[PDB]
Amino acid sequence: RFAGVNESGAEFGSDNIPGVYGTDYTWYNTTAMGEFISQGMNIFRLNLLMERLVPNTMTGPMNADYLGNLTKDVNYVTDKGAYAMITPHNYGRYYGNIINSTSDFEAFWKTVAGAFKDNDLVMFDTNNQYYGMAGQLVADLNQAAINGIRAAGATSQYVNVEGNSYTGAWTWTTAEGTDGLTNAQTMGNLTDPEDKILYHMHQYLDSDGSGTSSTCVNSTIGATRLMDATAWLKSNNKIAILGQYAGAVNSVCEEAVEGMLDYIDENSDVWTGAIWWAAGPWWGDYMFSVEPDNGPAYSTYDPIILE
Amino acid sequence: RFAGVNESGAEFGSDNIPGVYGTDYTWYNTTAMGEFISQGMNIFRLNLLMERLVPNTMTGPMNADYLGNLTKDVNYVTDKGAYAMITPHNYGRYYGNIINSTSDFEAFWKTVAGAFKDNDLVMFDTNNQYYGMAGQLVADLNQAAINGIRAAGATSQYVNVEGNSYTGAWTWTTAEGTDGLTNAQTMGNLTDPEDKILYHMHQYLDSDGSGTSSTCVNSTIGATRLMDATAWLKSNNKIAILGQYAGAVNSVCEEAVEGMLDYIDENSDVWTGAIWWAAGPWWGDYMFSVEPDNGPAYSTYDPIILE
Amino acid sequence: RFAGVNESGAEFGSDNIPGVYGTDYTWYNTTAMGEFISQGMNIFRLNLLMERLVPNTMTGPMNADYLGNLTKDVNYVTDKGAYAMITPHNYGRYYGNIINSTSDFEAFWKTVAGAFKDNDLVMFDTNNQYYGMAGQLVADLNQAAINGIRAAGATSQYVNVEGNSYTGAWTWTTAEGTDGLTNAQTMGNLTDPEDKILYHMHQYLDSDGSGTSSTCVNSTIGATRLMDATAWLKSNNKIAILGQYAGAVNSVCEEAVEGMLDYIDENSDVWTGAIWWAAGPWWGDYMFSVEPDNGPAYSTYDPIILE
Amino acid sequence: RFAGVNESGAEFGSDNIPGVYGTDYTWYNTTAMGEFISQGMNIFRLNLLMERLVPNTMTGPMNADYLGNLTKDVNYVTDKGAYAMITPHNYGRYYGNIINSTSDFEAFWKTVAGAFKDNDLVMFDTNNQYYGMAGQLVADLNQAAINGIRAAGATSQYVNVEGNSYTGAWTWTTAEGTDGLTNAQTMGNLTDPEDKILYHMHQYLDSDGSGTSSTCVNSTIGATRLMDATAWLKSNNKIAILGQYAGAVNSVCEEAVEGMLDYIDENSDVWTGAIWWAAGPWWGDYMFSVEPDNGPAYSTYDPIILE
Ligand SMILES: OC[C@H]1O[C@@H](O[C@H]2[C@H](O)[C@@H](O)[C@H](O[C@H]3[C@H](O)[C@@H](O)[C@H](O[C@H]4[C@H](O)[C@@H](O)[C@H](O)O[C@@H]4CO)O[C@@H]3CO)O[C@@H]2CO)[C@H](O)[C@@H](O)[C@@H]1O
Ligand SMILES: OC[C@H]1O[C@@H](O[C@H]2[C@H](O)[C@@H](O)[C@H](O[C@H]3[C@H](O)[C@@H](O)[C@H](O[C@H]4[C@H](O)[C@@H](O)[C@H](O)O[C@@H]4CO)O[C@@H]3CO)O[C@@H]2CO)[C@H](O)[C@@H](O)[C@@H]1O
Ligand SMILES: OC[C@H]1O[C@@H](O[C@H]2[C@H](O)[C@@H](O)[C@H](O[C@H]3[C@H](O)[C@@H](O)[C@H](O[C@H]4[C@H](O)[C@@H](O)[C@H](O)O[C@@H]4CO)O[C@@H]3CO)O[C@@H]2CO)[C@H](O)[C@@H](O)[C@@H]1O
Ligand SMILES: OC[C@H]1O[C@@H](O[C@H]2[C@H](O)[C@@H](O)[C@H](O[C@H]3[C@H](O)[C@@H](O)[C@H](O[C@H]4[C@H](O)[C@@H](O)[C@H](O)O[C@@H]4CO)O[C@@H]3CO)O[C@@H]2CO)[C@H](O)[C@@H](O)[C@@H]1O
Ligand SMILES: OC[C@H]1O[C@@H](O[C@H]2[C@H](O)[C@@H](O)[C@H](O[C@H]3[C@H](O)[C@@H](O)[C@H](O[C@H]4[C@H](O)[C@@H](O)[C@H](O)O[C@@H]4CO)O[C@@H]3CO)O[C@@H]2CO)[C@H](O)[C@@H](O)[C@@H]1O
Ligand SMILES: OC[C@H]1O[C@@H](O[C@H]2[C@H](O)[C@@H](O)[C@H](O[C@H]3[C@H](O)[C@@H](O)[C@H](O[C@H]4[C@H](O)[C@@H](O)[C@H](O)O[C@@H]4CO)O[C@@H]3CO)O[C@@H]2CO)[C@H](O)[C@@H](O)[C@@H]1O
Ligand SMILES: *[C@@H]1O[C@H](CO)[C@@H](O)[C@H](O)[C@H]1NC(C)=O
Ligand SMILES: *[C@@H]1O[C@H](CO)[C@@H](O)[C@H](O)[C@H]1NC(C)=O
Ligand SMILES: *[C@@H]1O[C@H](CO)[C@@H](O)[C@H](O)[C@H]1NC(C)=O
Ligand SMILES: *[C@@H]1O[C@H](CO)[C@@H](O)[C@H](O)[C@H]1NC(C)=O
Ligand SMILES: *[C@@H]1O[C@H](CO)[C@@H](O)[C@H](O)[C@H]1NC(C)=O
Ligand SMILES: *[C@@H]1O[C@H](CO)[C@@H](O)[C@H](O)[C@H]1NC(C)=O
Ligand SMILES: *[C@@H]1O[C@H](CO)[C@@H](O)[C@H](O)[C@H]1NC(C)=O
Ligand SMILES: *[C@@H]1O[C@H](CO)[C@@H](O)[C@H](O)[C@H]1NC(C)=O
Ligand SMILES: *[C@@H]1O[C@H](CO)[C@@H](O)[C@H](O)[C@H]1NC(C)=O
Ligand SMILES: *[C@@H]1O[C@H](CO)[C@@H](O)[C@H](O)[C@H]1NC(C)=O
Ligand SMILES: *[C@@H]1O[C@H](CO)[C@@H](O)[C@H](O)[C@H]1NC(C)=O
Ligand SMILES: *[C@@H]1O[C@H](CO)[C@@H](O)[C@H](O)[C@H]1NC(C)=O
Ligand SMILES: *[C@@H]1O[C@H](CO)[C@@H](O)[C@H](O)[C@H]1NC(C)=O
Ligand SMILES: *[C@@H]1O[C@H](CO)[C@@H](O)[C@H](O)[C@H]1NC(C)=O
Ligand SMILES: *[C@@H]1O[C@H](CO)[C@@H](O)[C@H](O)[C@H]1NC(C)=O
Ligand SMILES: *[C@@H]1O[C@H](CO)[C@@H](O)[C@H](O)[C@H]1NC(C)=O
Ligand SMILES: *[C@@H]1O[C@H](CO)[C@@H](O)[C@H](O)[C@H]1NC(C)=O
Repeated sequence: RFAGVNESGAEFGSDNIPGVYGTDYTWYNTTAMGEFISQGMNIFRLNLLMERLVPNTMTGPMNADYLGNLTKDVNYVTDKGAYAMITPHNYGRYYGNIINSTSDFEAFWKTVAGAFKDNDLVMFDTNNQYYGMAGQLVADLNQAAINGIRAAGATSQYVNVEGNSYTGAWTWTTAEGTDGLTNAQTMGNLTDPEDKILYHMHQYLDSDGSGTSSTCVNSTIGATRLMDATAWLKSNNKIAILGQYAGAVNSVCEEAVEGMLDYIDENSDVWTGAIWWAAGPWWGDYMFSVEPDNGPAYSTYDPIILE
Repeated sequence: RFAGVNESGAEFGSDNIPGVYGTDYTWYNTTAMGEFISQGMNIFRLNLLMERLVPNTMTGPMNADYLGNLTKDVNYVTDKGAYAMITPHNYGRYYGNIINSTSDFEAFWKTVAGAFKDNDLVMFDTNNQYYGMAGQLVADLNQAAINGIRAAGATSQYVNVEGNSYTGAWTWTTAEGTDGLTNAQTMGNLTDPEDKILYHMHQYLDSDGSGTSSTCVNSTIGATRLMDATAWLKSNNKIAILGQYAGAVNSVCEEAVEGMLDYIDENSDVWTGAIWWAAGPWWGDYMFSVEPDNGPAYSTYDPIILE
Repeated sequence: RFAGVNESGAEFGSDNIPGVYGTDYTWYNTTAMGEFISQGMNIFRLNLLMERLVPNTMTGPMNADYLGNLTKDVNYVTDKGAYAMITPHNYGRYYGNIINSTSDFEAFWKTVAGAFKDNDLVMFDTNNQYYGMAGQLVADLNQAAINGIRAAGATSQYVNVEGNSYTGAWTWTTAEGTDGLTNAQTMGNLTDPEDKILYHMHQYLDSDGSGTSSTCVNSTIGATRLMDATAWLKSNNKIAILGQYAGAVNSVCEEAVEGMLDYIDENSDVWTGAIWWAAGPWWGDYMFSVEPDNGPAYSTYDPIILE
Repeated sequence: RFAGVNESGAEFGSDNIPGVYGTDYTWYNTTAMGEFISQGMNIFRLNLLMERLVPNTMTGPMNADYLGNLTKDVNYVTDKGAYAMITPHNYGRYYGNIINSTSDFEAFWKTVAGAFKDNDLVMFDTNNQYYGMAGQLVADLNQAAINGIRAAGATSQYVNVEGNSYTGAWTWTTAEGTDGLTNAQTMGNLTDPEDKILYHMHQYLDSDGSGTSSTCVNSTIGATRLMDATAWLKSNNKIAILGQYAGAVNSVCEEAVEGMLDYIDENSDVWTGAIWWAAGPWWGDYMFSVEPDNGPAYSTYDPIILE
């Protein structure tokens, strides 16, 4: 049901907060996004920075200029019938410190979700790639995000919940948090009064699953890396989405990507779709970029994403 | 919609204030302007000096002789259906000092607009090429100019707003004022009770975009230099006009001018036209002069402007 | 709302079709209308002949020279913000024959309106002073004209609809067509998808209301002749304009004219204004000419029109 | 050389004849006129209505109360050495109807001039601003007034004679009466056995010379608008006074008024002075009121009148 791209740029220059628009970060190219929608993609994951959207304190007001831009780009996507996922690209951290106030995190999500409560083509993504924290805390932070989003009256939207350890699909049942707990051990019991939780997992294809290398391990590394997570999803009657994945321009990465997408299809009772990492107007010759006018990966993987 | 020429001559000799009409400065050749109007040009940017139009203090009265000459040239253009844009050619400075009193600047513009409030073919250009100031001040000055012009009851006219750093298109998003701010971040904020703001940018084709050299960088320098500004104008839902541009009599410059005007036409949702620099009766063999009886550039670029 | 003058002269020499410009007919003195607009008049009823605008057959093309002059005068007026009413001074006849083809009449008006569809200060005036026909036919012709005007895409302009029997206000409810039917019986049912129908009546002040004698019956003859139509307009929720009226230069006429305009003022809920008959450059010493440079009625009635 | 103001107020509320003193009209503030006199002004044009001084028929007796008040104000002015102009503010009409009986007009003026025959500081002003009449009849009425004034034995007073078309100076040789004759063609053969005829013209400075707009055409409009009349006065060996003129309180009007007053000085061989319109006690905020305590024009133009 979901096939699309990440939009990355509004979280750029994370070293400069708030940073300057047009120098440190940018918002997304709606012309490109419209082309993607015309070709048939129906989801765009819009990445942003917590500290730019709500400066200083998570319980604070929203910056008007940053929120309007977020809203402009969101409306463009949803006005044309595609889903817009709102993703604070913060790794579970605020101003560089692990978010450990669930009360504060809930307040932040009530604030944000309030701004989009009536848009049923919006999705909320609680935080991009929690890492290096207690497994229990990561679960509690997802739950606090759900609480805040629903408390704001946003009841039609799916909430993407992300695991610890960069929410990696291949390590769902193995990677351990600072408390010794895995994602499989802590993420299952999340509850939602609207029962629209989407488990949100990421999967890269190089040795360490980081996406640093342009070398994919082998032609089947993708599908085989989703198997453990797939079993867990079925076992616990959950559904999921692959929020980030990519491979470089070579024949082994291409096959591995095609195979992993084929697998999501054969297991589409638990997998709902996949979102490429990534699009955006400031990527230059980034090896994973599918931005249309200059993304080096566009010509190869645009057709594959369309299936 | 708009295609025409600058008229420059009444701002000449700006080291002599008030100077002597006929010796330091002159007004414009209406016979040549009528010829241009017959060929089909429909805008004339009439340059002048703030200090000659309102001497001593910019809250003061208008010099009758200078204002009378200005009105005569304006009425000649507008009686024949072409636009006449009134351009204080002052770089954001009055008697050589940066204009830092937005109150005073609003009063100047209420004074001037008052003299043309019922001519709906008049354009108001807040000031030619602000440079070397704060970006916020330049924006605030443009705003104070809009406020003054409307307060005078001049409600039908477009107000041309010019940015800092010589309002260059190619640097709209990168060049910084004395406060590190760029035109992009500061100039969007402007509002107009009559929603008739026209962003007014200039584009030269030599290496430093100063128009000093007869050599244009290459055959595609114009179009490629309008791209950044064009993105900004679409993203921010604004419209603009290229108020100054030129190239010299050689094949590379000529091809460069053609390419940038073709680009303007392709992107005519945001670009409304372009005004050549320049015409006028005292240019002699100035490389960029398209004055009909005299201008080395007339035979080459007059046809190109007409399209 | 509307206060102005007829312009008469392009329909002169009705006995010579096509006739010769400058011999049989003329167009209007823009300098004269410019003065009227300075004074505050905001409507000019521009009279012409259908046969000179659309020669030979009502379905045909327009005559370019006659159309060119009409658009010149129209544009001069509307460019200064006044309304220009376009009026075929044809009495319901075409080449002297009563117009029976509602199909051709609609085609004629679609052609004419097309040339002015985007000028939202034009008004269309279906035909001057129908007379000697069936009441129902006059209504049908007015409806056909409305249909054609709207079908040409002229949706912003008022359509002035004129009744039978010289569209006299004083006989609106009494004078019968050749079918025994009055204007009040037949003109109520006119429809317009833009809801911009302006009922267009005329009122002279001599015994037989023909406006051919300089004697006005008495000092209140004007307002009293309007009361029957005023009641019909209120009872039928229509609005109207007095497209022609005149008194001669004498005290009883002057008083009678003021009293009627005063009446129109007090009944402005249904009377939108009044248009004097007439201005124009070829009237000489016509009893009713308010042409400034030589109209005998100017000094008396110019101030009265302005209120 | 005469320099002073109009007194206007006893002619107010001209729609109520006789009207009620203190409700419809008033007489003048002698204390304010004494002030004007001590500053050096030496002429006061006292406006009234024929019908309130001589009711019912022009051959009738005077109204004691209205005459008594006129006599009070006249005597206050002349007892301090200043001239008092007696001016019926009637536009050549009696009870609203144009005066056709030169016999009655002469009788009216004989009656009025008798009440003042020995006061050699009074002037008589045959009627204010004839308009819309035959030029020959306006001349005949001025002669009849002269004839009646002298027949009364009032042989020392100047008789101010006013032309047709609002006795406008700028139209003296161009505006035609209903008989096709101008003031220049008809006003030149008036005779006086005492040879004290003063030609009495009016000049406002707005576009249509109506004196009803606060905008003056330009800084020289007053002087240029008097030159046709000056050449006529010089060539026909007549002398004149400008019995009404005014500008609003704005820089253009101020210069126009000043320049016209210098023109009169430079042409004092034919122009004897100028009377401002206007002073008086019920003007309130009238744009031309030079009434001391109340008049918005007093501060600016009081000094200008005094020279
Ligand atoms: O491009 C015109 C614009 O550029 C501005 O400078 C840009 C640099 O051109 C650009 O290289 C840089 O982009 C960085 C970005 O800052 C990082 O935040 C981002 O980090 C990526 C990371 O590299 C990926 O591996 C990971 O997967 O994702 C994160 C993002 O979530 O990497 C990119 C690309 O290397 O950003 C600069 C601005 O911050 C100029 O300043 C401006 O003037 C120009 O107009
Ligand atoms: O996914 C995109 C995300 O990646 C981040 O990079 C992460 C990888 O996501 C993550 O998988 C990787 O995990 C490493 C881990 O750090 C090592 O400690 C562990 O080492 C294993 C070893 O492989 C075993 O052989 C040995 O027996 O045990 C040790 C552990 O005891 O290996 C895993 C992967 O195999 O770490 C990466 C970062 O270091 C990026 O940083 C981020 O930017 C991307 O968005
Ligand atoms: O022409 C007869 C007239 O000449 C007067 O002297 C003239 C010079 O002849 C004329 O060259 C000179 O023109 C200068 C002008 O002073 C500068 O202000 C102007 O600056 C230009 C600049 O050169 C351009 O590169 C830039 O794009 O624009 C600015 C203007 O905005 O440059 C011109 C040409 O170099 O002006 C003199 C008067 O000021 C005589 O005095 C007189 O007697 C003669 O009748
Ligand atoms: O446009 C008509 C107007 O031009 C004026 O001439 C201006 C140019 O318009 C302006 O673009 C140019 O700007 C220079 C700037 O001063 C330099 O500091 C800068 O140098 C860059 C360098 O290129 C980079 O490599 C490095 O990073 O440092 C700096 C960036 O910080 O380069 C630009 C060149 O584009 O300056 C000209 C002179 O002021 C005319 O003066 C005026 O008369 C014309 O009307
Ligand atoms: O002779 C000079 C000039 O005249 C042109 O024709 C003029 C007529 O001179 C002028 O009287 C006439 O004014 C008409 C107007 O056209 C009608 O719209 C209006 O209709 C009358 C109708 O004529 C009467 O018979 C009838 O009873 O009623 C209506 C009004 O209720 O009446 C006015 C006058 O009252 O306009 C003509 C031009 O349109 C000649 O064409 C030209 O050649 C001559 O040089
Ligand atoms: O003040 C107390 C008094 O007021 C009476 O009401 C007065 C109004 O106060 C007064 O403003 C109004 O004045 C009119 C006057 O009626 C008109 O006749 C006169 O016409 C002017 C015209 O405005 C000029 O444009 C033209 O040039 O000249 C003529 C004059 O010749 O205009 C003035 C102002 O518009 O008159 C009212 C009375 O008639 C009260 O009724 C009374 O009770 C109060 O005590
Ligand atoms: C925006 O996307 C369109 C469509 O791919 C592309 O043509 C255009 O160049 C992009 N704009 C920028 C500024 O990158
Ligand atoms: C986007 O951000 C810029 C800079 O902060 C701001 O000026 C602009 O108004 C924003 N856009 C919207 C739609 O708010
Ligand atoms: C969370 O971080 C706080 C700092 O805000 C610190 O006291 C401690 O590490 C944690 N406290 C709680 C209550 O979780
Ligand atoms: C691909 O690599 C993974 C991880 O090393 C391994 O489990 C899998 O068997 C490999 N597949 C093939 C076909 O070599
Ligand atoms: C004015 O322009 C005309 C037409 O281009 C030209 O012939 C004439 O020489 C010019 N006059 C001057 C003084 O430059
Ligand atoms: C233009 O200025 C000159 C120099 O003072 C002056 O003589 C001339 O009158 C002015 N022209 C107009 C139309 O005012
Ligand atoms: C404007 O500039 C002058 C110096 O150039 C400075 O003294 C003054 O305080 C400034 N005004 C403001 C409001 O900053
Ligand atoms: C921005 O614009 C608003 C309204 O146009 C104005 O009140 C404000 O002072 C401006 N300032 C900045 C920094 O944008
Ligand atoms: C022209 O020069 C500019 C600046 O050096 C460059 O960006 C552009 O690519 C050049 N165009 C061509 C066709 O080489
Ligand atoms: C045109 O109108 C002007 C303004 O009233 C007038 O002065 C002029 O005489 C008219 N021209 C003709 C040819 O009637
Ligand atoms: C007006 O009509 C005359 C006669 O045909 C023609 O010469 C002239 O070009 C016309 N004017 C316009 C503006 O079409
Ligand atoms: C129009 O009216 C009737 C149709 O009912 C017909 O007899 C008459 O001849 C027609 N006349 C013209 C001029 O069309
Ligand atoms: C004016 O004349 C009309 C028609 O004869 C008449 O109905 C009306 O009563 C007259 N008015 C007066 C006041 O006699
Ligand atoms: C009469 O004039 C005097 C002197 O200007 C002034 O003080 C007083 O208010 C005036 N009275 C009236 C009723 O206008
Ligand atoms: C002025 O008129 C009033 C009202 O009729 C009257 O009472 C008063 O006596 C008159 N004044 C003089 C001096 O006659
Ligand atoms: C006299 O007044 C009558 C109105 O009763 C008018 O018709 C006439 O024109 C006037 N005088 C002359 C000489 O015509
Ligand atoms: C002032 O206006 C008059 C009338 O339009 C005109 O004749 C005269 O030339 C104008 N004066 C100036 C200096 O423009």
